[PDB]
Amino acid sequence: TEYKLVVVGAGGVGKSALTIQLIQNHFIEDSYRKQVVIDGETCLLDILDTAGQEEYSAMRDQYMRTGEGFLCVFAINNTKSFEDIHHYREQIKRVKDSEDVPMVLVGNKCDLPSRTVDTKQAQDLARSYGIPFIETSAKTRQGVDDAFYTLVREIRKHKEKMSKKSSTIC
Ligand SMILES: Nc1nc2c(ncn2[C@@H]2O[C@H](COP(=O)(O)OP(=O)(O)O)[C@@H](O)[C@H]2O)c(=O)[nH]1
Ligand SMILES: *C/C=C(/C)CC/C=C(\C)CCC=C(C)C
Repeated sequence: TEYKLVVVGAGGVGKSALTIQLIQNHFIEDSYRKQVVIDGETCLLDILDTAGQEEYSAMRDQYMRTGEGFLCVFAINNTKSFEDIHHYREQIKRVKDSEDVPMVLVGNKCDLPSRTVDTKQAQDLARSYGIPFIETSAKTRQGVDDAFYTLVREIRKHKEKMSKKSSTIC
């Protein structure tokens, strides 16, 4: 089953470090296909890190149109990046013309000792949007698989609910 995952969020939150951790297992390509088993389903993940494409209107429009699920990433040490989440969610909702888009809120760099965003205010925001919240470190790999696999589960849920031989001569 093919799932198209898009990683969005402010410059510097660890969107690239997260994608590279998931794919290559350590801490210039945009889009990558990785094959994985999740809850016993054989999955082909098409993952776009939006770091390069975000600044181009037509690219942004296109990855929001074709994207099936969105990791919305902020850094727990960057309040501005937490405030930016609502802008990303509002763009994705407008481009899809939908209220029901698979999304996971991700608070990255949880390995840092220097937090400026309370877990509670992130938990409250996720609840207000009706979406899962995951704390990750691309550095230590904490929560990384959980964050991507949760988003696959959200796309799976969305498809589960979303759901003639003819004659040419006659
Ligand atoms: N300590 C720590 N640093 C991180 C983490 N993720 C990314 N970084 C660093 O933060 C910076 C921005 O990462 P990058 O993946 O390029 O950000 P992007 O612009 O969102 O792709 C880089 O210097 C990374 O090494 C993390 O989980 N913990
Ligand atoms: C759907 C209509 C047709 C253009 C073809 C109908 C088939 C014909 C004339 C012959 C069929 C042959 C047998 C039933 C033996």
